[PDB]
Amino acid sequence: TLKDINAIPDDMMDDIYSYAYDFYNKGRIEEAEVFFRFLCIYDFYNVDYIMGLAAIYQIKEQFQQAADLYAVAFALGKNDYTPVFHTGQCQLRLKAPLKAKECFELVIQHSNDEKLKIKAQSYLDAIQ
Amino acid sequence: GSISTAVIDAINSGATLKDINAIPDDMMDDIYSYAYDFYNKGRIEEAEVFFRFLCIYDFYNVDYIMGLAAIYQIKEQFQQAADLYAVAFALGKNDYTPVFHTGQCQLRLKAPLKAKECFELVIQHSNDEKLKIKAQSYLDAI
Ligand SMILES: [Cl-]
Ligand SMILES: [Cl-]
Ligand SMILES: [Mg+2]
Ligand SMILES: [Mg+2]
Repeated sequence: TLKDINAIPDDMMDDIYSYAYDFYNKGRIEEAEVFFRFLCIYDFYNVDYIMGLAAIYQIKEQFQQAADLYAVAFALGKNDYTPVFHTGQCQLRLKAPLKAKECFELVIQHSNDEKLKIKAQSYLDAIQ
Repeated sequence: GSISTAVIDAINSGATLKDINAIPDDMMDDIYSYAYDFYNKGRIEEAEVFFRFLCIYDFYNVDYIMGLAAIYQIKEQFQQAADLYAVAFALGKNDYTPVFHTGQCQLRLKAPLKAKECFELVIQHSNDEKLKIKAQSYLDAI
């Protein structure tokens, strides 16, 4: 891939990732999508690039598409449950509350991120 | 590999073969059977092709991912195996078997603290008592 051969310098890739988030934060979702797709073409194996594109799909209400990428991101990161938390959100929106409950429960049981667990527990408290 | 394909599919966000139900479940079941027929006879390279085929069609399938991850582990492609076992756990959050295998792979990748995390998770959360003994044997070695 382009990343394998260092086709673009590291600092310029950092810049592009930051610009992608600038677009996302100012609600320029179409431009952010182009940029996060560019990043994931450059390095499909970069968990934070994948999370950025998954965030785009989630904000576009493409919830299964986001959940799919969140599964890959979780797998590649191994011990970061943030993608599992966002998967739970996606499953709620897909009307799959038992799958969502499983996700938030997994965050509670495995995550060492205390702030993330507070958010997961709030979701669990509301699930019927 | 199988992960690259999944990510490329997600980027391009077009229609996939599965989107149009190009291969029915019954034929997928058959191809999976043939993959294990190859695997069990030692025809690992042909089994790998068949599991790669199943994972192109239906990547988000725990049984297909686990079959392919086992092949990479036996071939000592431990990073590819670890990544796929991690996908398998994501896809089946109540089976700690792929977490145990991820731990074995991490040990071979010289990542003992990652391995220890995996085996500790098995001990604390799995109800598979024999799997817990296996995980503990690795922890005792670390
Ligand atoms: Cl459900
Ligand atoms: Cl791959
Ligand atoms: Mg799709
Ligand atoms: Mg127990």
